[PDB]
Amino acid sequence: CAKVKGITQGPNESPSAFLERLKEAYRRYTPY
Repeated sequence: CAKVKGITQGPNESPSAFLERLKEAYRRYTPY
């Protein structure tokens, strides 16, 4: 299905916007 991929990766950013709040915290206490 072409027109219904909204948003695919993350599923409406549902893991990604929580995992980005975790990655700015983990980069405050680990320098890459």
